Amino acid sequence: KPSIVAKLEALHERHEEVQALLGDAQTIADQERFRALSREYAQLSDVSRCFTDWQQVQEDIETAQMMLDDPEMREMAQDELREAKEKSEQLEQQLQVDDERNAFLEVRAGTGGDEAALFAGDLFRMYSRYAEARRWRVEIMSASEGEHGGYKEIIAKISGDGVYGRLKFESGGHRVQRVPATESQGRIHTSACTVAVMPELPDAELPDINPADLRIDTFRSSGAGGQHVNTTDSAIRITHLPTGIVVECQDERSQHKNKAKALSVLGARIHAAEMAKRQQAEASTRRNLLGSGDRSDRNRTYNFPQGRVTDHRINLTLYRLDEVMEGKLDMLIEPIIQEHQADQLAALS
RNA sequence: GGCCGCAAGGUUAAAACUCAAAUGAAUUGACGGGGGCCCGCACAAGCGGUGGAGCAUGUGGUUUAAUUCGAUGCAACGCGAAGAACCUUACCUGGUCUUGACAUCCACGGAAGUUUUCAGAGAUGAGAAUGUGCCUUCGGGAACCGUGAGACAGGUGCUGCAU
RNA sequence: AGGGCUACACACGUGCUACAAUGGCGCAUACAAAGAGAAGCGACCUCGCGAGAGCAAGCGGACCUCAUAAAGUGCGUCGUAGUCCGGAUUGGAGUCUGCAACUCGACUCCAUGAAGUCGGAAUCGCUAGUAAUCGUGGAUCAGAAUGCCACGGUGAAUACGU
RNA sequence: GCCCGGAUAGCUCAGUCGGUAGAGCAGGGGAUUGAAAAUCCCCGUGUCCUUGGUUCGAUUCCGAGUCCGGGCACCA
RNA sequence: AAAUUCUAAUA
RNA sequence: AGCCAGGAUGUUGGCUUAGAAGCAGCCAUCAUUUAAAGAAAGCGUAAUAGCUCACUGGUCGAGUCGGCCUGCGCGGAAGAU
RNA sequence: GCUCAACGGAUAAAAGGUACUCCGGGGAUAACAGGCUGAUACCGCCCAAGAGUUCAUAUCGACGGCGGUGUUUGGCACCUCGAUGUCGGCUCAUCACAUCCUGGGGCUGAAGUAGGUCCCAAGGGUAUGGCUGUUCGCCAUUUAAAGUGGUACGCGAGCUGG
Ligand SMILES: [Mg+2]
Ligand SMILES: [Mg+2]
Ligand SMILES: [Mg+2]
Ligand SMILES: [Mg+2]
Ligand SMILES: [Mg+2]
Ligand SMILES: [Mg+2]
Ligand SMILES: [Mg+2]
Ligand SMILES: [Mg+2]
Ligand SMILES: [Mg+2]
Ligand SMILES: [Mg+2]
Ligand SMILES: [Mg+2]
Ligand SMILES: [Mg+2]
Ligand SMILES: [Mg+2]
Ligand SMILES: [Mg+2]
Ligand SMILES: [Mg+2]
Ligand SMILES: [Mg+2]
Ligand SMILES: [Mg+2]
Ligand SMILES: [Mg+2]
Ligand SMILES: [Mg+2]
Ligand SMILES: [Mg+2]
Ligand SMILES: [Mg+2]
Ligand SMILES: [Mg+2]
Ligand SMILES: [Mg+2]
Ligand SMILES: [Mg+2]
Ligand SMILES: [Mg+2]
Ligand SMILES: [Mg+2]
Ligand SMILES: [Mg+2]
Ligand SMILES: [Mg+2]
Ligand SMILES: [Mg+2]
Ligand SMILES: [Mg+2]
Ligand SMILES: [Mg+2]
Ligand SMILES: [Mg+2]
Ligand SMILES: [Mg+2]
Ligand SMILES: [Mg+2]
Ligand SMILES: [Mg+2]
Ligand SMILES: [Mg+2]
Ligand SMILES: [Mg+2]
Ligand SMILES: [Mg+2]
Ligand SMILES: [Mg+2]
Ligand SMILES: [Mg+2]
Ligand SMILES: [Mg+2]
Ligand SMILES: [Mg+2]
Ligand SMILES: [Mg+2]
Ligand SMILES: [Mg+2]
Ligand SMILES: [Mg+2]
Ligand SMILES: [Mg+2]
Ligand SMILES: [Mg+2]
Ligand SMILES: [Mg+2]
Ligand SMILES: [Mg+2]
Ligand SMILES: [Mg+2]
Ligand SMILES: [Mg+2]
Ligand SMILES: [Mg+2]
Ligand SMILES: [Mg+2]
Ligand SMILES: [Mg+2]
Ligand SMILES: [Mg+2]
Ligand SMILES: [Mg+2]
Ligand SMILES: [Mg+2]
Ligand SMILES: [Mg+2]
Ligand SMILES: [Mg+2]
Repeated sequence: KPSIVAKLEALHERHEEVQALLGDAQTIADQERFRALSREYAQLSDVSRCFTDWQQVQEDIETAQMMLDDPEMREMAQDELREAKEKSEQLEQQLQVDDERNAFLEVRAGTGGDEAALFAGDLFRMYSRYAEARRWRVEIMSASEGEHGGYKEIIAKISGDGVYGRLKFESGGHRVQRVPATESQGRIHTSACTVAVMPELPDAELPDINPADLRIDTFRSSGAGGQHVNTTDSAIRITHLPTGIVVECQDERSQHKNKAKALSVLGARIHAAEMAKRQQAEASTRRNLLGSGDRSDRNRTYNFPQGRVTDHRINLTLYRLDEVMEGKLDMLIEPIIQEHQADQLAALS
């Protein structure tokens, strides 16, 4: 019980705050809200109270800054550190009131041709170095070589802890402006690469052939069989009530063989049905976050002539391009989160 | 669509849409697996090497806190470097300073120097003796030291595709 | 202040030393040019197996010092062996410069004695005192060249031709 | 359901007659090229489908299984 | 006797 | 078994969380006063609250409450002239 | 001197079609229907992990267990081979109840209107068309509802003949 006392101290306000709100009889007219308060617990009250506490403390911290001729170093440092600490604490306690599994990383060439492939190789090397200096694992699922340099198209899987929550922001277009290595003259060229980041989902399968949701019809066959065929129920038809799929078999002389093989055909025919839907959902997701590598839609730019890297989503410009290219891209992704979760403080209604 | 033909097809003959040009002759080069005439250790004739081995040295890649920066077809790679244990040093870890290590300006107190001790990895900090004189209308100015404030100094930071 | 630029599964360029008898070793003994030197070059003598130590003349130099050239010639031995070829790596004991040789200097002595038996596809330099081979000096610099820049000794083969 | 055949390198395929596994393409390095192919030189392959047994010893011989290809499933 | 190719920003 | 009375004390518990306060699920179950009362067996609540039950007193006042071995019966037990 | 291995060995020497078929026999032996059985099928019940905010039993019921019926597919080969005409439709029916509608009740997570599930009840009632030879099924539009089964899977000395 290292920090259970903080939980009890939080308990000791809603322990009687909740009473006048459970029976206030303003949030009960609609059916959903009563059980929302019952199950979703006590988010609104304690979160608003903790927001007010944060606002008061931040108001306290701002003051006491216009003073000179005194050793204002360590007390100012500790005051701003407490400001940032409470800021992060309230940030998390209000964002929470997840998705931190493994990831798939795909990069492929956009405008440029061979130069795009070379930049794809460079970009993949950057991501691999970043993963390597995190005790993560990279495994090459698929590769398509680019005759001159790197990869037309590379798919890898990155394994670790909390991988997705860091790399989900790299999906989009990346623009590179530089003098290509495949170019006789000395011309600057602008080209692009396209990146997609996917979460790793569970892939369970269920044989939904539970007899409680089947209907079997037994009847006569048709064709030439003599007198035994007329007076016998050798033809089977199975229909699946949920999915509405019907399979009929009368190929053999025996009802049992017909029922068995028609049941197998029904199983295969139903399994393909959800395989196709899963494939199409995944393809639509990829097409939506992937983009058309076209140097006009892009998330960031790398300018090698001026040694500059810029992120257009947050309008940030650093002049540390070679550190970026050496797998130290955390400085490009830490501020992004701060902007992203800067929306989460507003998203409360 | 019409006419002609056994057929293959012939003859008559548009529109939407799209581009800002398409084209002719001649001029100067460059190029040709076009033609002539020449040259160069360029081939041919020779002699000795390199590619294999061990070591010296530079580069790429990989590693690292850093492995400083630049040259990188011929025309970069015993190159800048005619010489990295400290220094050089521009890189890394850690410890320190803020008109300041290097200059001019203003004011204040001080010959400059020379010996020490203590603490510290050192930078640095604290104390004590030591001498306080030199051209100077005895107005002192002046060599050089500490402190105080800002005009500033400082940059081996970026662009050789601004020079 | 300390560390790093000297890292090391790997690949490339430029060099040095060899794989031996036109040689290795031992003894004896002839023939150069060019250059540097005052916080410098340092003789003679004594000590040390040696790297060096001590004392100490001469020299701002056609005068003193570095500083005995080597390949070469005479005699002996080895007799085709991974060897009396080769000298990498490692262990022990030291010298010098420098405040300071652990990372990371050079040299000396004792011990050790690796790959290597003339090098695939490919590729380079040289037309005469030149290629090939043997020594000597200088700048940088307290110390630290197999690199760079210079100097001499011995001394070829070949060019029908385009 | 019955009968026959097959499972060998990253991919398509040879081969054992009980002690020992190959070929083409692909792969790694180096050459040539201003550079990429074509070309040239050097180099590495696998628990011979799974499982039980006989045997000194099983890819091989003998039972069962899984998957794959083929032929049959007729008289009413 | 052989013998392929050189994207996209200086004009 | 009836018929009357009591049927208590700090545990809004810390234990899981706003809630588990006797009563959804997670450890524990001491102690006090008493003739007696369980850190709660049940109902009932969102926590509540309350209503019971165990235990102990009072009238009545004669038997009473469960298992084991066996004999015979009951349900489970719906079809086509 | 025989894998005369069909191993008491038919000849030294030998494969198929018949829906164009024919004869002698068999219910000693199959296909339709009856019979016995009940693996399969359909219908009930037992225990209660769980799901249902709480809560096993309003409504469902995991892993397992116990029965009924004689509608399906079968197993057997007891009747019929000196003949028991076989699918669907038409006409005409009759019975069981495991009840589709109407009637009467209990419990509901039953406010009312509408539902869920179970108990009693067999009096009467319980569609027309498109497609297909269809039984089965899908579709259109109705109805209080368009029940489930037995009767040689009723019914050709009553019709038809897809
Ligand atoms: Mg037939
Ligand atoms: Mg025409
Ligand atoms: Mg014709
Ligand atoms: Mg023209
Ligand atoms: Mg023209
Ligand atoms: Mg020409
Ligand atoms: Mg020409
Ligand atoms: Mg030649
Ligand atoms: Mg070599
Ligand atoms: Mg470098
Ligand atoms: Mg440059
Ligand atoms: Mg050179
Ligand atoms: Mg240094
Ligand atoms: Mg230029
Ligand atoms: Mg440039
Ligand atoms: Mg210039
Ligand atoms: Mg230093
Ligand atoms: Mg270096
Ligand atoms: Mg001189
Ligand atoms: Mg030899
Ligand atoms: Mg030897
Ligand atoms: Mg020797
Ligand atoms: Mg020795
Ligand atoms: Mg010449
Ligand atoms: Mg010479
Ligand atoms: Mg290769
Ligand atoms: Mg050709
Ligand atoms: Mg092409
Ligand atoms: Mg072009
Ligand atoms: Mg009974
Ligand atoms: Mg009984
Ligand atoms: Mg009857
Ligand atoms: Mg016989
Ligand atoms: Mg016999
Ligand atoms: Mg016999
Ligand atoms: Mg029968
Ligand atoms: Mg539950
Ligand atoms: Mg029957
Ligand atoms: Mg019979
Ligand atoms: Mg029989
Ligand atoms: Mg019989
Ligand atoms: Mg019998
Ligand atoms: Mg009969
Ligand atoms: Mg008869
Ligand atoms: Mg008969
Ligand atoms: Mg008769
Ligand atoms: Mg009857
Ligand atoms: Mg009934
Ligand atoms: Mg009824
Ligand atoms: Mg009812
Ligand atoms: Mg009836
Ligand atoms: Mg009736
Ligand atoms: Mg009746
Ligand atoms: Mg009646
Ligand atoms: Mg009546
Ligand atoms: Mg019927
Ligand atoms: Mg009938
Ligand atoms: Mg009759
Ligand atoms: Mg007919």
